[PDB]
Amino acid sequence: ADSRLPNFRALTPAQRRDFLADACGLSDAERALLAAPGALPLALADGMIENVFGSFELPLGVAGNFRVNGRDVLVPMAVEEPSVVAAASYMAKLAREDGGFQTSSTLPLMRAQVQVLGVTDPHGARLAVLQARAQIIERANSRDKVLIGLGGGCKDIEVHVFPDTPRGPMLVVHLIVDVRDAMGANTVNTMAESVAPLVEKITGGSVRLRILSNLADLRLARARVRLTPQTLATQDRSGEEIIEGVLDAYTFAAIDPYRAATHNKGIMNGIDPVIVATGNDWRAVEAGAHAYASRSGSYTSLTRWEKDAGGALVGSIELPMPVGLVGGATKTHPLARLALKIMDLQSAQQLGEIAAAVGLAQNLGALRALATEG
Amino acid sequence: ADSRLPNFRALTPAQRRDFLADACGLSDAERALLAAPGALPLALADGMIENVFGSFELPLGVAGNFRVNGRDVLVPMAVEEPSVVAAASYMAKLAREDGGFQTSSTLPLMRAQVQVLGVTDPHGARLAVLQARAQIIERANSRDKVLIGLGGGCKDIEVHVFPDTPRGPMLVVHLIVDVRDAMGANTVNTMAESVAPLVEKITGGSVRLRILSNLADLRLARARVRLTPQTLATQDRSGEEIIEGVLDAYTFAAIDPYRAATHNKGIMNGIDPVIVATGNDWRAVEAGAHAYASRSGSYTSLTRWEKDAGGALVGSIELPMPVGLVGGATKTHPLARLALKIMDLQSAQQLGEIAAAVGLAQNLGALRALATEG
Repeated sequence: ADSRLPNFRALTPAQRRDFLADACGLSDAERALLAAPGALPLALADGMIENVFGSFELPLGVAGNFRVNGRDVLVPMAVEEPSVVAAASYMAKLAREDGGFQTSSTLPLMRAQVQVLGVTDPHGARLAVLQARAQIIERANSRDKVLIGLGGGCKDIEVHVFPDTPRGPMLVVHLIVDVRDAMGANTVNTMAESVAPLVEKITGGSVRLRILSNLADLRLARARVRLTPQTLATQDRSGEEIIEGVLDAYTFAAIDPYRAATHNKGIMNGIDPVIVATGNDWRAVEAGAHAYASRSGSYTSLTRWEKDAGGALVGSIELPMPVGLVGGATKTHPLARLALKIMDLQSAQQLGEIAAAVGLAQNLGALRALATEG
Repeated sequence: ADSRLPNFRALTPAQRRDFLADACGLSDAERALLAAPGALPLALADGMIENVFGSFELPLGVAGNFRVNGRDVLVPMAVEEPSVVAAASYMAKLAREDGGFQTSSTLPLMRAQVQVLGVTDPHGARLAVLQARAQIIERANSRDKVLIGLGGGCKDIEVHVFPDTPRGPMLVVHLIVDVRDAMGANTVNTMAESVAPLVEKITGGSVRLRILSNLADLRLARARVRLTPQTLATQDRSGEEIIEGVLDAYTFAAIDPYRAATHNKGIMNGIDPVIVATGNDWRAVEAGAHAYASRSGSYTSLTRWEKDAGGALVGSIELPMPVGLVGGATKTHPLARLALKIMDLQSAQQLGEIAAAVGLAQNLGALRALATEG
């Protein structure tokens, strides 16, 4: 596995495709899928969304040089904006000098909210629900033996109480569900529906919404990169000076929401195209990322940029990453399946980690460029 | 202009395309563009982003029944998720009973940030900059006579001071620029570069970042809808009961960020596909929307749902809407140009208003469904 892309700026799209096909060991059928338009026939698209009358193409590029937890990975990106793919590739190249990106993940835990109205003693009812947690978990897991056998399923519950609202008290049960390699929305929505009668019995209330939370802060991807001054040095600027410029740009985003919005937008320039190319739901990843960015009480940067004790630049990111390898468009779209093969993905967690590293690299590309522009 | 889509569930994609082509008076060439895949030849895609090796298709559907400020509009949506296009169409149908959606916009004002370091008297330097505002505005406008002649250009400046940061004091000049029908990023970035030497002279400091803000809170789209109880009544439920359920769901999103993230995600299910189909930058619209959602100190709902004095349900939305009709992918992508024709757009402002109405309708579809699910 080798993600270096020698001379890709000079190759034609056909030559880039043949190189990738060779590098990833794509079959002759998969190579054909890419060499002609229409990999998603309208008959397939017609079953994906409603009122289909055609298809809409995004350019599909590949970012090179990425290395994550010691393994090279080629990264397909479906996006319309110039500079994005080249900046990701270049920052990944610089990151190779320290051995690449280092990533980790929490378990793939999604929240399902069960909203209960009509309970006049919600704090006491919360204790009753928590006392019955084992029964509620068993009820949540009773319909999905396949997920259970994989090691997934509902693992825990939380209860949150909003005692004073314009609509009366609300008690909200969260089912915490390990969804393995799925995005998980339909799985956790169904579990929420399954536990509603039991929650109504325990609380005496009336269940209304039964729905996942897109603030997927129990399903986090993490990525870290370190670049020495010599790695960052250019003909015109020392690496030391570039590092100080990156730190000035980062602190600006940390203290000013007007800058943080642009700073985080740059991150999603890297993340969203990977999400789109793998057939995943880019609205869910956007909502989770930007909502997480405001968890402190102010909308701020999703990344951190620092200097370690020896003076090297260190970047880090932590953000919700609800993505899947199965289900939805990732199953039906022939090119989405091809994207997973190009990336050689083993789990949704791994896809989330690679995406977080691409977002971190994209952020660096923007900060480094903005700080070295004359 | 008529946006009703009779029997579209029963038609094939080819029949839907021929209907739309007839309804919008599409040319025979435009009809051909839609009837075969590959409306974006790789040679065109190769000039849009880097390392192009192919293209990636999204399903392209049309949401029907939308009526905005008294004018019917057909709405193309590029997205991968089921239920989205049908829910938007259905809620637009219900909105027709009150005459459709009512929308408005601010002027198309974008912020460019000019970050100044090294100023030890930033509050005093801010007064010096504000005193020189006329000179700075004239300097910002000196290179873009075409934009000026259209009525655009830099109209005002603000100065914000961060006197105590881990990197020293920062003084940030905002150029407030009317960008007419462009998204505006490259226009305002260039103006920021043009005023940097003058800002350095006035302040004695050193300009670092010169870059637009994606928190485009001076470029707002607004949309409102009203639905009576009889309009919302179903076979199984009174309109009165459905309205109370929508209000319960809305208040949940207003007080709980875990719900607000899902609630706002549903809005972007409506907005982003329009943005993608018109060749616009969906990361910019996402960043602006979700950052605006946290402006109060908590991440909360972008919409408001209320009951008016007679008992009708009233929904409203206000959010940044940086979009364009010219430049970027909206010029190069043949289907993006076709999307603008289908929508018959007269200004970027109008596109922003239609998108905000689609987001409001999409939100209602989710709240109404979640509240009427048994």
